[PDB]
Amino acid sequence: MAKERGLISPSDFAQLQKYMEYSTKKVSDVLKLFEDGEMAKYVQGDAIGYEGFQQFLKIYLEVDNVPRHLSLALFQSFETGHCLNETNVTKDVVCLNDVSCYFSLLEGGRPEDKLEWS
Repeated sequence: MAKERGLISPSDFAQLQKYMEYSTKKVSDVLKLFEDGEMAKYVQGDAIGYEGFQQFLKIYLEVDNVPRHLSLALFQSFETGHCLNETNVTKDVVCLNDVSCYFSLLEGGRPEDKLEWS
């Protein structure tokens, strides 16, 4: 596992790290929450918006308030929804499976199928 190529500094990883360090929950646990759970009230099919994502960090880190700073670097990590012929970047959703993968690395690393940005 010799990847890496410049990602969220040790500042964001530290926060989330130190955060999950004390926590023992699972991303797959919160995932279902947003799937069938109540958190699914702010999910658009298989993609969730930015705001709705906030709740994730809430339950995820079981925090009572997550920093927008990290939330910003959080979304930047993984996104989706663009076009080289459209000036409407409204209601931006993101794949959970994608975030679930990235996050899976934090806790450890659960492979299954890597993506490709050809």
